[PDB]
Amino acid sequence: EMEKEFEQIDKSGSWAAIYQDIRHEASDFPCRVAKLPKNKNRNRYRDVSPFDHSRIKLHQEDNDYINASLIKMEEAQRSYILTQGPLPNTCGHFWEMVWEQKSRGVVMLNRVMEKGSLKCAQYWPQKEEKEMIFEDTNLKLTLISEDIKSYYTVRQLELENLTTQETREILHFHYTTFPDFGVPESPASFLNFLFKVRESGSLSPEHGPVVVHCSAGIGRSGTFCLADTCLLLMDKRKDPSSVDIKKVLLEMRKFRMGLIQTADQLRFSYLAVIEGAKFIMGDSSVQDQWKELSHE
Ligand code: VO4
Repeated sequence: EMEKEFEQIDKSGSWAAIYQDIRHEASDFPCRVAKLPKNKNRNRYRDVSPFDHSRIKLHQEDNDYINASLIKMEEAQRSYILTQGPLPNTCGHFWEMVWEQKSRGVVMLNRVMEKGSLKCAQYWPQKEEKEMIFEDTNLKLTLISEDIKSYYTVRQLELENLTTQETREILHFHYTTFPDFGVPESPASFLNFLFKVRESGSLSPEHGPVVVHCSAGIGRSGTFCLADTCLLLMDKRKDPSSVDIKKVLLEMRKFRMGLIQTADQLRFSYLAVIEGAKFIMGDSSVQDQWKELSHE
């Protein structure tokens, strides 16, 4: 059981060890395409690649490569695309993927600048009146409205296939307050954010997979996906205890390497799942407690 194991690991001070065990046991698959020299400038990090078997392919004729993975959670029956923060030359590719995968939501779990560096290209419009055109992929992107809260912002974007003049509404969920070092302020603000994403519909099976990223698309993206899937699972079974966080994580690492980057992120994941489980099991009021504790 989850809380039991949590305290025991806390008491034994062995998160570093537990996490390192997950690292040792994690799947290792080839990333041949990511590593082709022609794709060198499509990767933000040398050490962060999509496996060949689970990578998302652009329907481009030219070069179908983007650093992005399909995490397909069979039992939970939810899918996620995890990707790196777009680069100045892959913003086009990014929206092409969003378009071709029929995604409804984009969860961004980083700020454009962190620790004094540029973690991500400015890949969406910041003002209604300056829409963005992506020439390489023939897509138009327009800011329709935005709802700024204390520690996250939700934007409504319109994505137009210039080739066919067909258009969609994309929801952009931007978590801005994950700390530079350490883990978010509390479970509460993080869970409050996840639940906003869930309520948007962006996770429904009727849409393509939600697109989730931070800078590398593994650490904070891992935490978000792991928590969502774990809660989803205990919701489906209404049995908090059959859910093995570490086992779920290893299952996700079959699809993308390095999900969850620090032992502290792992401990935070437990925290968020344990806390979020309160809501899952019939306690509706807990979600209102997170909204207030998040200070949005
Ligand atoms: O940009 V991330 O994979 O280190 O949280």
